Amino acid sequence: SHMVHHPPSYVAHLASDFGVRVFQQVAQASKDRNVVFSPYGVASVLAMLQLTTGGETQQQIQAAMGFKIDDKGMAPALRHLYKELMGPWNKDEISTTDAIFVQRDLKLVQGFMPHFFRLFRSTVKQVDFSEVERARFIINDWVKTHTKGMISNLLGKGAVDQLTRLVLVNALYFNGQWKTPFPDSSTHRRLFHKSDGSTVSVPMMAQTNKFNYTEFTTPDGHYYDILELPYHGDTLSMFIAAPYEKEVPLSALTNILSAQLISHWKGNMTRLPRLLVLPKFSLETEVDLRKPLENLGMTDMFRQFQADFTSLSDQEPLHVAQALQKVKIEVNESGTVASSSTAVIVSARMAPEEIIMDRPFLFVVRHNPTGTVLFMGQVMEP
Ligand SMILES: CC(C)(C)OC(=O)N1CC(Nc2nc3ncccc3c(=O)[nH]2)C1
Repeated sequence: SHMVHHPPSYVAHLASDFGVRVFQQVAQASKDRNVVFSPYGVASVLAMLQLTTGGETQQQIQAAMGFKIDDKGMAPALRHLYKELMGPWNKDEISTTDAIFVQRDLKLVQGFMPHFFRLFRSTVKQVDFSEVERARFIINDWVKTHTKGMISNLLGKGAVDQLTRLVLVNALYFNGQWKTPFPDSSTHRRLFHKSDGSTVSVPMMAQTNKFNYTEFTTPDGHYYDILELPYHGDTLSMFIAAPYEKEVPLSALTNILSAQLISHWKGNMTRLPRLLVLPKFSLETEVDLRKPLENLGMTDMFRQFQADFTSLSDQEPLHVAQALQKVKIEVNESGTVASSSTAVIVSARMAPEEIIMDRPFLFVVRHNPTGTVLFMGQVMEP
């Protein structure tokens, strides 16, 4: 069973593994980067890109993701995966939506509409991008809606222009209540010692409970606590990995990180009494994916005369200028609220990346019945 898999029956893991690998690229770019990410959000947009691209452009994408979205049986597996995530038995709220915004006078290949509907239950949204500010507002309002108001201005000044012809977006929203809330009385400020010899007062939470816990050591010998913090629906939890030593950089963990690794942790954990100290944080970040996707073999889609979008339209040539992801998380005593908006844009440009860096720990938000990794991030260590 570990060596042989039926791909549609394994799509959750495959999509999660691909999305994790994209996070590694983002993490490997900057040391100790405080960033929040959605593996599931990037997998959903790139899966859409498998329907829109053709030729080598599509080949390259299917290769990196390590599965084909149009394989026999994928459709019913995707319907089942959506239901499992969305259903009310989860208690904690999850919401995922996908959209393709396309220049209105653009003739699309006949076979595209049924595919997009079979796999994404979605319908291409025609917009006239030559009306730049209106179009920016149309896509922005849609993102603001499907993230429940959390991401209001994904697309700022210059993110789209008259030459924009295609935008693909996924909006992902998560709202969970801890199974056991952290008690208000044990919230306190704690000091964090920066590298420049200075200090900052950070609000800290704490709770003692029986937590699924495991120890973990890497090939080079470095130790980490892995604790699982559950949401009240019993289907979702936050896995937390924290290093034992201040001399071990988090890259020793993130460089070997995988979806199977997290599955192995969850599989090999035991319930133990532990005190948990976790920060009360809000993190908002936006990462470029162009380079990270280029590093994983997907270069054709960004290149003016090599790019092949013929499964969507052979009417006119198209290539990707921007691939990005804007993400927001808020963790308090009663729970977590997180959202992400993943976008691939033709034309215009992406403002330079703003990067914050500070010795971090790792968190993973994971839907357990399916193995779907929804959010993961590197945040400031207590
Ligand atoms: C596994 C992978 C990340 C490739 O895709 C999925 O998990 N699927 C969920 C499907 N997306 C989807 N499914 C939907 N189902 C009903 C209503 C709306 C939607 C929608 O907007 N998107 C694709």
